[PDB]
Amino acid sequence: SGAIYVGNYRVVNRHLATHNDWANLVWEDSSRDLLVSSTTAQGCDTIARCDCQTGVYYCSSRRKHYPVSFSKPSLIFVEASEYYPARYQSHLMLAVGHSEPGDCGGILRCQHGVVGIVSTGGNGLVGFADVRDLLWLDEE
Ligand SMILES: CSc1ccccc1CC(=O)N1CCC[C@H](CF)C1
Ligand SMILES: [Zn+2]
Repeated sequence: SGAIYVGNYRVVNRHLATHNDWANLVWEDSSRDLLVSSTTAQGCDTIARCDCQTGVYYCSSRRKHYPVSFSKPSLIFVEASEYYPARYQSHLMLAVGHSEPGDCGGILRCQHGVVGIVSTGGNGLVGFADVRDLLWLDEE
């Protein structure tokens, strides 16, 4: 679990969104595994606006932050889970990093701010849903 709190927005994995998220919905995209809801309180996270490919992510199943090298956002085949069917998830970045279902939500960050959230993984893989192109998160 986990979210990004930027301005009056809460960014979460779409597959982990709550009823309150859906009842206060700003934007969602199943192909990206992302959902954004509105908040009453202002958040403290800042979004990175860059092309970094190195950063640090939080892994809840290890209680640790790990430095990683990650690929550029791409259209990457993701195996069927109880959450989605075979398909191609867009805007996804991969790194070598131990993950588990319950790690989705953990933040990936670089020197500029928050880059994305954990979304997928596998036998020493972890994939992150990028948020750096969502420029509107910085306003309103
Ligand atoms: C960190 S997720 C993970 C890690 C190790 C192994 C398996 C997973 C689960 C996983 O990959 N998915 C279930 C959640 C939704 C994802 C979007 F298509 C796909
Ligand atoms: Zn950066």
